[PDB]
Amino acid sequence: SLVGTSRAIQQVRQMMQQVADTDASVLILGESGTGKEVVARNLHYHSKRREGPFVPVNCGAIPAELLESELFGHEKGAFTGAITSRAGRFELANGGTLFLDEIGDMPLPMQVKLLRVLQERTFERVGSNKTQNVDVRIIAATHKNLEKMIEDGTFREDLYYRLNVFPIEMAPLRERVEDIALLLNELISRMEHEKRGSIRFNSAAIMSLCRHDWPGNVRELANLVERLAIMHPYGVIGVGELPKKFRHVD
Amino acid sequence: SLVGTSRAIQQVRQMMQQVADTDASVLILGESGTGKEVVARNLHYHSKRREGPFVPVNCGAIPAELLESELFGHEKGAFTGAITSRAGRFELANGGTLFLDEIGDMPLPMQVKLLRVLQERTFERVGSNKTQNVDVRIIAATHKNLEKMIEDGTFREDLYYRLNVFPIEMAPLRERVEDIALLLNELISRMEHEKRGSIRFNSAAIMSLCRHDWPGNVRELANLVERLAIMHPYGVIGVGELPKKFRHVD
Amino acid sequence: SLVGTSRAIQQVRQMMQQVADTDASVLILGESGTGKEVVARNLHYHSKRREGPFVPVNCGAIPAELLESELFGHEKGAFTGAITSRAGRFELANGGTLFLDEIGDMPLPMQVKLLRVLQERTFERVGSNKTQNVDVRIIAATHKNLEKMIEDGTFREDLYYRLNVFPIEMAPLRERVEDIALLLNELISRMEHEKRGSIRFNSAAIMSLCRHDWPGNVRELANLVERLAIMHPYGVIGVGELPKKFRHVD
Amino acid sequence: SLVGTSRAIQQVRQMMQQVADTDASVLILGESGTGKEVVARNLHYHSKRREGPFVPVNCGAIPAELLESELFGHEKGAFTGAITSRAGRFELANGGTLFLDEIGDMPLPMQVKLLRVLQERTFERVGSNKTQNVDVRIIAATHKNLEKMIEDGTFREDLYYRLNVFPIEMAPLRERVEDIALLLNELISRMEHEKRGSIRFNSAAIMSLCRHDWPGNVRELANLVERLAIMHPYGVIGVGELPKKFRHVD
Amino acid sequence: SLVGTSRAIQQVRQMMQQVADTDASVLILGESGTGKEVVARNLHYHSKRREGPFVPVNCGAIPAELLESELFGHEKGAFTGAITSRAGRFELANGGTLFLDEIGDMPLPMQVKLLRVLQERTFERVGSNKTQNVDVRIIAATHKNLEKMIEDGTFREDLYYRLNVFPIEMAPLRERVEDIALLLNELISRMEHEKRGSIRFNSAAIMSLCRHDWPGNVRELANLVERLAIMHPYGVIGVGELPKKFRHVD
Amino acid sequence: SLVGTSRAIQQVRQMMQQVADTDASVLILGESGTGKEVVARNLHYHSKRREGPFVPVNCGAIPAELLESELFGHEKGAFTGAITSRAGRFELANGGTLFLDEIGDMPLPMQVKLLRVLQERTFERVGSNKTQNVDVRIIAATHKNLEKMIEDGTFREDLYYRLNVFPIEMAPLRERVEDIALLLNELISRMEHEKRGSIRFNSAAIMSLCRHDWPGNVRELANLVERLAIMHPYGVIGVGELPKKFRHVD
Repeated sequence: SLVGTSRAIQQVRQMMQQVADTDASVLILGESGTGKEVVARNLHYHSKRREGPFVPVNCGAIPAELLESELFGHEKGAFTGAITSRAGRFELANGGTLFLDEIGDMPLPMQVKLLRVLQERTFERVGSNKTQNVDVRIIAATHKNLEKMIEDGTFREDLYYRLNVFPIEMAPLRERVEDIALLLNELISRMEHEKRGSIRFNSAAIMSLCRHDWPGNVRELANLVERLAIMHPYGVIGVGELPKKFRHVD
Repeated sequence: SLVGTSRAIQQVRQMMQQVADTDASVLILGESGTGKEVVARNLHYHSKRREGPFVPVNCGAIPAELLESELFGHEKGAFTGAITSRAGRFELANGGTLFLDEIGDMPLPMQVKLLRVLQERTFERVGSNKTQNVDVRIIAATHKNLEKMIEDGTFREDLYYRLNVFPIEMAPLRERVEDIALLLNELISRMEHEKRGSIRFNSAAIMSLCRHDWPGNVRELANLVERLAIMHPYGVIGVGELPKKFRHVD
Repeated sequence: SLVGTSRAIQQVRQMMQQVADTDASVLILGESGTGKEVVARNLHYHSKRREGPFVPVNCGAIPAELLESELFGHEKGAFTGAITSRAGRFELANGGTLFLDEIGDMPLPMQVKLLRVLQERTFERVGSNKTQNVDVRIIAATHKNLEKMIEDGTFREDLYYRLNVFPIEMAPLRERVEDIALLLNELISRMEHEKRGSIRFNSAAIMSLCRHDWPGNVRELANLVERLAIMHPYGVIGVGELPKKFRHVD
Repeated sequence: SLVGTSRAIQQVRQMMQQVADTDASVLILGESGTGKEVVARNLHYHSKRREGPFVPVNCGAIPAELLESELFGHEKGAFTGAITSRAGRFELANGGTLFLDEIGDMPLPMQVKLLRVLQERTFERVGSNKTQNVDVRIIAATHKNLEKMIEDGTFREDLYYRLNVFPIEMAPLRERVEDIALLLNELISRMEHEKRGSIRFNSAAIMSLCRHDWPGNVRELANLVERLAIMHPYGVIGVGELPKKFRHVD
Repeated sequence: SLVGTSRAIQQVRQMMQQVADTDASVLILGESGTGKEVVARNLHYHSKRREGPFVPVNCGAIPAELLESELFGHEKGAFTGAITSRAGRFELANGGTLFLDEIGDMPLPMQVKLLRVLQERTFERVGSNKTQNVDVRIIAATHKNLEKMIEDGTFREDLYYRLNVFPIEMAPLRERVEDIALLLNELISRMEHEKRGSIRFNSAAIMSLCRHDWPGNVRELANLVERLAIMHPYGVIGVGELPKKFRHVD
Repeated sequence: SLVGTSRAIQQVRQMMQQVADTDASVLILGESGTGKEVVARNLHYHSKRREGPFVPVNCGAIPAELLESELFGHEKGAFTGAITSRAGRFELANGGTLFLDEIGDMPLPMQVKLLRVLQERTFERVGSNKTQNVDVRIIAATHKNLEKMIEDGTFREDLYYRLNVFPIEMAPLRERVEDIALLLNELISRMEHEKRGSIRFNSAAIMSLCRHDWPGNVRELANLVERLAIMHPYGVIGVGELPKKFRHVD
């Protein structure tokens, strides 16, 4: 499901194939919108976990004071609000894949607790004495510079080497503009299959888009396709049908 | 119902027409009082959802600890206070429009949960295992700088590109003062139709109002009309009948 | 479990033997990845505490505002969130070993409270009047320069001399490259025993690795073994099978 | 409990005797490890406060933002975190001795508040209107140059003359090396009484130690005894059994 | 309560009498220990404010970032930490005397805010719109050269002339050594009345003290009396009973 | 309210009349104490802004790091400490007068930002995208040599010509001693009206004062009147009742 001819994307496909059917921890690195969660889900369905659960954890969205409960579960009465006993993300991911979205935003207290769980392959729910087994395949993703964070003392070096066994780097769209035509075909095909609209781009428009910086990378490209299908339904998109900020000629 | 001759408002009318009868997510951007909820309701009644429910969500008014329940519903016993099982805003908006008022005030934990619902088109009530379908057309509104918030890590970039498919910007009143006479006619007509009073403005007063900054935009203008209909019932409003802070001459 | 022929590692083994079965406080000094926690656990299982608990404290991971509770325990209602009364790390380590990971990151307020506990061999839970006994063997570890911190006023000199009774220095991998072949054999044996893969290195690759700086020391070496077992499963690793940054020839 | 024949230590003993059973404020001056807290505790148990509490305050360890609460106590709700009403160090020291460890590290705002309490013999808890009585005997200690700090504006001159009624200076170990044999006997006796080990030093080793600079003074000397009892259990310590940095011959 | 026969102290007494029962701003100038706060309190109890509050402000002790709150009060939520609404020193001094200790250490931002309050006789709490009345009599004190500070731009000239309506200069002890015998009698009487000890000085000791420079002025003299009452309880103090640095003969 | 017969003060009165009811920027130049803020306030109450706010800015008192916030306002979270969104001096001065006290002490970074606001008549709060309108009449004051500062690169020449549209120079008191009797009458009348005292000067004292240099100009003269009303209440002030430094005869 990863479209393109660039050396970068070919490399990524080759690396995914190498690691997918192992249980090795994968760290996917790349700017927002470069397809890291797509890569994680693809890996999962081509792994030994492919018949098991795929469980995301958005490390920087969950309140720091609640993340321990979210990851590890809690027993009734463990804290204010805990009036039921509930399984956490690790328990839910057992026999499957645990996907750690933006691992660089995980608080230090949880970084160390995660590492112990990776080492011991056991955990306790918050408020519980019961040591439970876990068997999860780890996939993590980040757009941050974890090496700098280690230097800054905001990320744990021992966790880093445990997670970063098989790194996969996703190049930004601006470094692989040769794939834009193929990406657009796929985006347009999806839209048409789902009966949400139809457009196509002429070569001048494609040339213009290949000169855009794409701060939001492929997600930004997808957003443009959606928008154009409203502005010019069933239209052929030339340079003049592009929003001004996407027009790059000379 | 959007009055005026300005290029800005003509553009807005043209854009509403382009997107209304699609199910594309609309993001309405503008200062408080610029008519964003008016635009949302107008879109709804000219959409494929026009015979369905229009359900507002005030993202920054709802307590963060209760917003999950409010959006997604809850089962009996899900949390302290949950002694009944209730449908949330998403369930209530099914087959209609979900209007997200000030989306920039939605907490990060809910930003990500919202995004998953947009992606999977399914949700669970709080405390429930039952995966339910949802079919809602999304309209969101903000007076905040979401791009800056992305930079600050207070708003999710993946949610942003999912919501911001068709942006509609509402210019502040101070940037479209040519519409003030027409706006005033409409405001006065509404007041008179509802038997709440009657006034009219002379040209000197209108000139004075066109030099006002209107921090509260059209809502502030409406407030002035109401106030004047009390201070000068059935009166003709000149410069001298305006409150001091609205008097701008020379 | 400490592999190698270097004078350094022989010295370390000799020193561990001298101190393990005493209850003397041990300070282990060394860069990240030099095996300090391995040394601590080894000491524990060869100590008078070997049938007791081994309790880690990650001094720089725990929020400073929560560390007092974490170390000393708390009574119900001691602070916001304390709705149960819980034993801390000191209480949990009674009759065993308390391992202070990165003691240089412990906040000054807790440095002094720790010292009093070392002196008086008693503590109170947060919010409690009850003076409790503690009997723990202390092992601490740091990658920081505690002597400089004393000069800077960021570490307590009285605590330093109390902890630093028996220092054990771990040399960085780059200062003991003669041990790399033996380390690799052990790493590979562990991987194979655990059915996680299999590789072996030829002499040219080993020579190349002996010229690497190893910023992450032995943990970085372990990470490379894991990675290579994916890239070249059941392969013989030569210079060309090493990632570029590990290739050092001429 | 202050061992030695030096003129310095005899003087100190004579001065302690002069002031102990008065309630006069004592300032103990000396490098770290010179026994200032030992002197303070000795004074206390030979004072009119000897049946009362001895309450330490580590002025430079406590967060500046919390020191007011720590010294003076607080009422419920006084600040963020104050969900109980608690007595401070002054209240706890009533009828006894308040020991101010490193008074030179007390923040200026608290220096002045302390002085008012010394003058008025009354205080209020943080957030309270209730004026409470206090009767404490003050003993303070510093390794800093308070006279220079007065010049620098970092210590209050009015507080200085209030605290410095009876100064006691502790000479560094390097200025009283004639006491080292006696100090070592006492240190070794304590270790043996507590069943923690046994050593003794020959005259050559003692001569070598008398040429050491002792940056950590008596605490550093105590640390060496502990360390040697591990390295050479029940051994006789000669020059060769000393760590290299303590070997001083010629 | 101002003892002595010197022309200087007679002048000071005469000037205090002139200004005390007026509400004129008084600036007391003098080295540390010359009795400036004694003079301020004396003025207050012989003023029109004598039944009102005497409220000190230590301008150079209070953190600059907190001084606005300290002087003017704050409303709940005004800043980080403000979870209660509290009256400041000005509000507390209403109907009484506000004593500004070391006014030369007041930050420039607060110098100007103070001046406006002196001019307008009104203030607002931090974070508040409510303009409150204040009626305080101002007494200020400094050991600094305010005229030089004006030249340096570190003190406001407009504030200076507002505060410096009635200056009172306190001579250093070394310029009024004829008062030392009388000062000592008063100091000794206070000590004896408070049952804290008893001494008296012979004429040779008094002659010696009259040749001392007294860097700490009268406070330093008081400190010596306290110290001597410990060293020579109920003793007659001659030249030989004085500490060496106070012995001045020939 | 500007008293005197001198050609200088007559000129100043004539110039104030010329410019007051215009919105032209006024720069008032003069030594400290020459009545520049008096002139600014007088101008304001005789201007088109006379029913609007008069808002002072003390350019050299406000911390340079806070001046941007002070002038322009800030949004919540703009910087450390910004937990509320607040309007700045420009916003507060809208429809009125902004008085820039000692404009020569404004930092260069703010000089340029001020100039842009003068040019564009718009500003943004710190941390905000919202462009706001401002309509303020500018009055500035300085005792510095702005022409020299331009040469030194410490003041902006483009800002200088924008501010210096209508300069008004205030002569020092020593250059208009013919006005001293009239100034004294006014000062004494104010004091008596406010029931703060009463004095009058004989001709010999007035002659003496006319030979004084008055480094603090009229403010220093006012200070003397206040002081004399304490020293000689309801007295007639002759040469002998003047403080020595004001006595100038022969």
